[PDB]
Amino acid sequence: FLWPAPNEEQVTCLKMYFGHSSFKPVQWKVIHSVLEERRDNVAVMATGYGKSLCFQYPPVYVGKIGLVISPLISLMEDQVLQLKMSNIPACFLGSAQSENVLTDIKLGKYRIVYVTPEYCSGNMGLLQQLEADIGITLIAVDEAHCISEWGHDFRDSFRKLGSLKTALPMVPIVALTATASSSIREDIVRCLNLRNPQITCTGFDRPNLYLEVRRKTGNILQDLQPFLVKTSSHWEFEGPTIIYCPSRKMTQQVTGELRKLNLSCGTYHAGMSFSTRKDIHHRFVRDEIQCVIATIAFGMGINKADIRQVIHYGAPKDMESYYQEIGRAGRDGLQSSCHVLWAPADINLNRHLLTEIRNEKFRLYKLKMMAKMEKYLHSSRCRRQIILSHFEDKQVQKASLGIMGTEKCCDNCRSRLDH
Ligand SMILES: *[C@@H](CS(C)(=O)=O)[C@@H](NC(=O)c1cnc(C(C)(F)F)nc1Oc1ccccc1)C1CC1
Ligand SMILES: Nc1ncnc2c1ncn2[C@@H]1O[C@H](COP(=O)(O)OP(=O)(O)O)[C@@H](O)[C@H]1O
Ligand code: NA
Ligand SMILES: [Zn+2]
Repeated sequence: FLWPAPNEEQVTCLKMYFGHSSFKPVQWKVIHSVLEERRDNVAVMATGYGKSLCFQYPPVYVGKIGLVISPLISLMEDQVLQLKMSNIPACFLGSAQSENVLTDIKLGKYRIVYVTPEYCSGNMGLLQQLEADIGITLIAVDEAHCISEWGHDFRDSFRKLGSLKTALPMVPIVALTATASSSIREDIVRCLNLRNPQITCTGFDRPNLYLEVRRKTGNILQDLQPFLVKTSSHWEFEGPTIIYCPSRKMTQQVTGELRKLNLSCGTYHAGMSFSTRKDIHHRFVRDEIQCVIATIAFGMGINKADIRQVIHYGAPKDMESYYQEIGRAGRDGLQSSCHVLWAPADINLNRHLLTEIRNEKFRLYKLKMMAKMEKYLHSSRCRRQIILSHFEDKQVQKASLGIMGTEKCCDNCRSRLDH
């Protein structure tokens, strides 16, 4: 149940352009705030939990323009393709765009326009014309935590986006961050000059993720044996699989062992060229590769709808990273599994890489997130209950209540059902 209720036209539009029958409560909280109150928002949201509807839906519903600012060009191009397949006109606007498309943007032919921050600052006159002639429903600043010098993903062009509010005072900004850090949120608010923004978060309503934690020996094939099946003289996983490793070195070691089994896999980390990463990601989406072994940072992400298995090979960096990374599994809604294989000696459990972080408020935050991860690894409680417990106030959705306690929820619920 949603308050205030979406009207029938809003629901029909949701069905027709996004294929969803109802809004998630937090999606509606952002959407309604933008449409009715023209309110700035800081949306603490992760891919895989329903992030994109919050900024793609409003311009589609009113038939106007939504501007999405992001530094991740390849991801923006993929979104343009997906939107066009869902019959939503969208484009990437850059220096190379044809005048026919640029005039089409001015005529309001496109609902969603993706731009880089750097383009955005050099063409503010264009944005004001768009607002005057057509109306900008919202500006979404994706990867907004890149504004912060200490957030390990600093991109200085984001700090120029303070000009948006001055040029377009009546246009709400939705700043999307995948960290709940208060110091980063406060910097986002002040740098962008947001006004009394609404703060929201995705939660953990992902009932199709089975969660398991088990101890790791550190012998790679022994640890990976339960996930591997030999079929016709060939080793394979049961389905498309991501293995997240804490270090690039571990990613290469794991990949090396799997290649000796003639397994179809690819590595994915920030040391690789962009062109090679793009190829690996495309091959995984098209099922030419079965397993990606990744060390995720800097807004690298793996976007594939039918990821059946996620394996954290070693303790995750912290509780937010873990939440981000399991969220990438099972986006088609079918059953998926997320396993953590960990050991006390794991480097993310022996982090002096925090004892070196410069910013004091941020270091306290990361220490807190690491403590949460450690408590989770050691717990006998329902893993889903633990994750949800970190969203103190937040309502638990019915589907999550229904899965908890059953054999498909987590390893600890399964153990309870056995005895
Ligand atoms: C917003 C959610 S709420 C309960 O409505 O205030 C809030 N988020 C969190 O407190 C929060 C806590 N813990 C975790 C996690 C997964 F690390 F355990 N996530 C989390 O949140 C998010 C963090 C990253 C991405 C999405 C959500 C904000 C502080 C106000
Ligand atoms: N309003 C909704 N109703 C039902 N399921 C939803 C809704 N919004 C998102 N989802 C589901 O949540 C998951 C995450 O959304 P998805 O579109 O894959 O990515 P993103 O989080 O980047 O928007 C998917 O499984 C998707 O089907
Ligand atoms: Na659906
Ligand atoms: Zn459980």
